[PDB]
Amino acid sequence: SWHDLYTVLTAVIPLYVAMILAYGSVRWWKIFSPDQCSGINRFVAIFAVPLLSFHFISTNNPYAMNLRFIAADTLQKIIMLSLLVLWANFTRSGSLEWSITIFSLSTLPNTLVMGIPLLIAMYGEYSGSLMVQIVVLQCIIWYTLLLFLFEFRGAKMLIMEQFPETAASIVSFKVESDVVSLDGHDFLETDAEIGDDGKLHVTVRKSKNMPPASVMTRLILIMVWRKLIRNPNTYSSLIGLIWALVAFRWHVAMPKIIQQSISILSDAGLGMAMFSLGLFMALQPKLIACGNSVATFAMAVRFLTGPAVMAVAAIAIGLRGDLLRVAIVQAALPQGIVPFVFAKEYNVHPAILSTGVIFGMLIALPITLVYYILLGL
Amino acid sequence: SWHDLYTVLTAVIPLYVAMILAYGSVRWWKIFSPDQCSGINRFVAIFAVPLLSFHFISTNNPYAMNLRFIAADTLQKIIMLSLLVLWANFTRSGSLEWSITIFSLSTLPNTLVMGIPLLIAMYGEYSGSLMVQIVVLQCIIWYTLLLFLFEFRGAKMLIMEQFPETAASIVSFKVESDVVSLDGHDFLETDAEIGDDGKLHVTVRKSKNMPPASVMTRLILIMVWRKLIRNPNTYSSLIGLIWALVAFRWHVAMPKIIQQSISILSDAGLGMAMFSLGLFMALQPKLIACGNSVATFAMAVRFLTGPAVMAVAAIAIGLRGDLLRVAIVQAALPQGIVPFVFAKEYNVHPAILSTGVIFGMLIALPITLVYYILLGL
Ligand SMILES: O=C(O)Cc1c[nH]c2ccccc12
Ligand SMILES: O=C(O)Cc1c[nH]c2ccccc12
Repeated sequence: SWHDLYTVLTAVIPLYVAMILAYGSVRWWKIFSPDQCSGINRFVAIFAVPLLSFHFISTNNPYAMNLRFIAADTLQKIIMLSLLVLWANFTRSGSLEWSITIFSLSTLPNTLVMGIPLLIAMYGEYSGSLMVQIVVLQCIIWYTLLLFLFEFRGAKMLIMEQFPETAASIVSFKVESDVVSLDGHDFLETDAEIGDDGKLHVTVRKSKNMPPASVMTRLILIMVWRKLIRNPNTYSSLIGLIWALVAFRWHVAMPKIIQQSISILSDAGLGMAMFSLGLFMALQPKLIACGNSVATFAMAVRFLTGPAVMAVAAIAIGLRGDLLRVAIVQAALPQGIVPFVFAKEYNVHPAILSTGVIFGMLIALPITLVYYILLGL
Repeated sequence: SWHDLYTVLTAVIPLYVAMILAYGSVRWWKIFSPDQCSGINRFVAIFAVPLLSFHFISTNNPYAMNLRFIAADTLQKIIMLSLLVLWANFTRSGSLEWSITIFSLSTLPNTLVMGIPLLIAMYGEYSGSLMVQIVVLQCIIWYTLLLFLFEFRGAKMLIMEQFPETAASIVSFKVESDVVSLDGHDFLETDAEIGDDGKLHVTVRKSKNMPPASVMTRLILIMVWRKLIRNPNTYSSLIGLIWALVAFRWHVAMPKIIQQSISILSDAGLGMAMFSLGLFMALQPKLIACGNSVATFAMAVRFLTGPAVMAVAAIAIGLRGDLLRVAIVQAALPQGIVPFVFAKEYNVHPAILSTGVIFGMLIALPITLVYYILLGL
């Protein structure tokens, strides 16, 4: 069915035209400076992607969500998390940063930018709705889980660097509001005060024992809240969900003035997202930025373990027909950007995630097609 | 008819939402650095505006152009040019830079970004087609005339600075291809060689008498060609005109793959144009950048002499009914950006054009409405 191939090409190749246009602008024609490219990327991440996410989340009703598809996706991610946990806590080389990066590679594809257009072209509008469900679920649950993991990593590094000898005695953390996140870019000073009852209180501000679960839970919860209240995508997804709920429970259409005020900048979503992705491709001196062997490992994870674990989860749940094919092909999408972002700010295998994103993007068509043809047999 | 007012507000206010969003991003929230803002602006000028112009020019057939409307616009501009010529050549204070800036203020509104949406909202789709006709005519003829004038200014300044005593003897100019334009940013060295027949030849490369009309014509023509072959809007308008001619003579629709490859970046046209305009508003330390008195003069010219000269030209030509109203209201639009751009690279009253553009943009609604209501009586 070469007509279906041409339809998929028509739907997907505009994104690559934009991406290659940006890549040539930075490499061939040198139209943009690195800081100008960074400015375009910042505009994208702050306005174009959050507004595109708001658009997609608001235009689908949460009450018609396919619960079985959601269960299949969450089961894939739960299987990945369980395997990673038992690998990290029962292995000599088991590690937390590797757990996070493997979770991102094997479970978090690019569902917003390329996923929705591609899957709509490949299967239909219902597939677009399913992809948007995956997008909302991912931005609300799994990116927040990534935030929890990254903040735990930062807190653990700070604890091991500040008070390793007697970290167990700490009972409460008080972080001044100036400390936005525990990324590690800024140095965080710590002071310890002994209480009347012999207890220890730690205060952290801007310049081998585990404390109780409650103390770390409090610290991570407050820090995660402080980073969520400053994440454009968090507000986008929340406000979109609330608006969708109210507008599909009471059938209330948004006023045309507000709808167009949002669309004027959301219409620049796909194009600017792909343009900034091309700018990033060009800026990076490498294309396989994490080494050939480990890059091959990351590609293999993304395009086999993602689809394979999604398949086992889907047949376990009971998905069949075009729904199972949509699930698997979605799992075979190129690795998402937001996990790469978090990896970059937290400097946790950022090269692996960059290679994932860009390389998979420009080899996502052959693999995704092969998947579609193979599943069609 | 407050419903018509609300429709105009719905059509126009999204642009101001984007513009104020950029203004706040640079001033209130300080999301963008000045160089990042410059990068966004450069992306706009190179991709979003040329692609938007290509879209608009290609989607209307040149064979259905309203010749009387075109004649009215060209008559307005011819009247302005004749008055400016007789003022500059028959007055003590008559000047060339003032001629160019007054022509830009009184004749070159923002017809692409705000003009088409506004006039479509106010009158209808045919008004959008008329505005696109004005856009194509302006980018092909009047911006090229601006280029001719600016290149003549630069050439005259170089002549007066290099060889004032015996400029009359020069017979031929030879500019090395490295010299892209005579803007004045780079210093241009000149060498004079006496020929066998007693003639003088000048060569200009990168570091009170008038020569014959032929020599200056040759120099200006070659320099204008060299700047046109590097203007994104020139290629946009040309290729759009050729495609429109071929696609409306043979009814040949563009392939969907190419159409979407172009649309993915042209869809970011209005939003990114207004976003960059807001970025420019914020970056400029002033809002009335050219002084209160001269800024008032520029606003008066823009919103009275433009509309008034357009009106006299339109009744002279024979426009009547909604066509005359569309002509006048279009003449009352805020001052265009491309003339401001040329003024900036040629450093010819750039503050006047900045004030024109931005100030008129955020006072274009009251004036344009007043015009619409007054013409409706
Ligand atoms: O991160 C991605 O690339 C895909 C994605 C899924 N949900 C999102 C929400 C906001 C921005 C991007 C995404
Ligand atoms: O310059 C303006 O702001 C309006 C306009 C008319 N014709 C144009 C062609 C390309 C870019 C802008 C314009």
